[PDB]
Amino acid sequence: HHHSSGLVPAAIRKKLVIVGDGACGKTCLLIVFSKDQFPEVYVPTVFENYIADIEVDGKQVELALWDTAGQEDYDRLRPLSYPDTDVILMCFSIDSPDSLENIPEKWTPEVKHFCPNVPIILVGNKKDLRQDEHTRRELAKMKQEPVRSEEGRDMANRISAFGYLECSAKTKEGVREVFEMATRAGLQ
Ligand SMILES: Nc1nc2c(ncn2[C@@H]2O[C@H](COP(=O)(O)OP(=O)(O)NP(=O)(O)O)[C@@H](O)[C@H]2O)c(=O)[nH]1
Ligand SMILES: [Mg+2]
Repeated sequence: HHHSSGLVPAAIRKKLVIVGDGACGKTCLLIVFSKDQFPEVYVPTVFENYIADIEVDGKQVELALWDTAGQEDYDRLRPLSYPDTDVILMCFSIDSPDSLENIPEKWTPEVKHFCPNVPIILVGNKKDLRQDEHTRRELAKMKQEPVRSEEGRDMANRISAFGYLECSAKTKEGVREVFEMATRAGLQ
């Protein structure tokens, strides 16, 4: 199922799990949040084990960041990461409308199966690529275009996400806000 354009008109301890299609930017997102530095050379498939400290709404939170591999090859073992999750970051890439279509097709059924009633933040990654010339040209040859914010929002509504946010690990735009939202969701 490929995306069709234009159809949308004391410290508290919490476990966060990030999921989404391969290469949609999960690990870079965790790294930029944790280390404040975009990895421009080497990126591990999954980020090192990591507990981040974050203050949100006057509450001090420790966020364990559980990275997962997006590729189908890892489907059998990925559910090992789901028990006792407090919040899910469910990602797609704005430069890949097909990764958005995998939200309802793959990720939402998987997460809702293993993490029933755990809040989901839908996250559009790689926001910097929305108007990027190479991205537009590459997607145009497939009759597609970068994900529009309204398409992300519609999808977040469709899957009953706690919220929808866009970010760019590369530019840092909106990264802090993603994790602040996840923290708010994990707290309530
Ligand atoms: N332009 C741009 N590229 C990004 C951004 N975040 C990550 N990337 C790029 O996207 C590619 C994949 O990033 P990565 O974080 O490894 O993706 P992943 O979702 O962790 N992949 P996997 O599921 O296989 O572990 C890398 O080449 C990285 O440089 C971003 O915000 N903007
Ligand atoms: Mg990764």
